[PDB]
Amino acid sequence: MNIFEMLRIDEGLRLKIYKDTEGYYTIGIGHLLTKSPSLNAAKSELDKAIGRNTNGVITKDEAEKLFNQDVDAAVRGILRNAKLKPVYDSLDAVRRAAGINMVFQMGVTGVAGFTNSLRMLQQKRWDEAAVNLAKSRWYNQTPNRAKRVITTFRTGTWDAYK
Ligand SMILES: [Cl-]
Ligand SMILES: [Cl-]
Repeated sequence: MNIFEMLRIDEGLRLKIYKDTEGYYTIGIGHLLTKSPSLNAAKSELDKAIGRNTNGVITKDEAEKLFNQDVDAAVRGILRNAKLKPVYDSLDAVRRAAGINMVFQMGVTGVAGFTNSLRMLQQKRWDEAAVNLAKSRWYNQTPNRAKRVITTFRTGTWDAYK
């Protein structure tokens, strides 16, 4: 198990544009295209990301390429953030993956204002972090996935993923 399989499990794989849990146009492995409600705007974003006139459908390879880029970007957002980085560097590999997942899902901004959680993780107070992270919209909106992520942080193992 690793970050890629992990997210492949949480996000699934779809080759035609679809709406994510928030109702935003997405494609591939959780690749967000746009927050706007216009299908054509999404199609425009897609073509631009792929480099060709796609008509809203892409290939597996193409999905995989976006994915790669996206993981990469998430790590990099982490490393460039002053609040996150320190936390990240303090963690073990398995938990790092948990942190990436979250950033992938909600953005830097997103995970960066979980200050208290951050503090607790930095301290390696896992059970406590786990309760704090659950007091969130995130958890209430996507409970099965948040649970997986939180037990990851809590246990440092991949048991939630099998
Ligand atoms: Cl892109
Ligand atoms: Cl969920």
